[PDB]
Amino acid sequence: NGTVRVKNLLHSDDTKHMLDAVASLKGAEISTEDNGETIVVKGNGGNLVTSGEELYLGNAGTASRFLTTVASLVGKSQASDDVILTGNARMQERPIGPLVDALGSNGSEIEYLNKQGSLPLKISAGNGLKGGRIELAATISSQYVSSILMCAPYAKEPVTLALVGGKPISQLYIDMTCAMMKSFGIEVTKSTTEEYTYHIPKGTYKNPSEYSDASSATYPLAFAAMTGTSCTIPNIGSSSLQGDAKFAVDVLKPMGCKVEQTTTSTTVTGPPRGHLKPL
Repeated sequence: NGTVRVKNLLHSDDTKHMLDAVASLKGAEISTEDNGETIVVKGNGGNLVTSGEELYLGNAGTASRFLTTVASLVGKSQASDDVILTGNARMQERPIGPLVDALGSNGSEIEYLNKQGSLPLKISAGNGLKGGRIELAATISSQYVSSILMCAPYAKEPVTLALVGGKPISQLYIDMTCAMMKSFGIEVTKSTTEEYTYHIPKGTYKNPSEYSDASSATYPLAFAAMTGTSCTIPNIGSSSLQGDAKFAVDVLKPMGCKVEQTTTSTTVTGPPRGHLKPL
């Protein structure tokens, strides 16, 4: 719910497909401000309906996985009783069966248009998701877990998402999804007895009025150590879900650099040259 001005978006071909797909559903209104730098997203609290136009996703793998679950939330319209998700030849060969399986088990009606098991699919609209317990094999892509997590607050009953049959190998991306959900007002909790079962409350995100890559952000901060200047990265701090956000306090701080780290800002300051401390 509400209008959010999104800043510092990565503009690639894959995120553009996500933009135009999102804007394609009736209910989400996307525009650009500040000469294209800011993306303005006015959500309407999950009240999406079919536009009758298929969602072409190119070969945007992650987008196809996230939007397949979004599509399972969509309501019917005079345009169509279905949402169609398509892509290019390589998309129509990528497997998505683990996600389709889980959604089907939760009441979704999904048909593979041509290649069964490995292709962007079609979803019956007006069903929503039943909620309750949803199992996924722990061995699958974390993107399948993230995809279900983000739409789970919109199920008809609170969701328990249980990862079974082992341990996931990319837990950090599941944690990132969970942390971003919290910033948008929904807190995922974990089972006390199962490390990879997630309890997602039923509710609606509240969009902040405003909302980088920390690994590549290390190079301007590391530049500031070798002449002694000040460089600041304005969207990563201690609260950042990424793993390389600790780089200012863990390695640059014991090197003899004095750090203005807030929860969003990250500013380093170097000593004069020839005085850096060996760790």
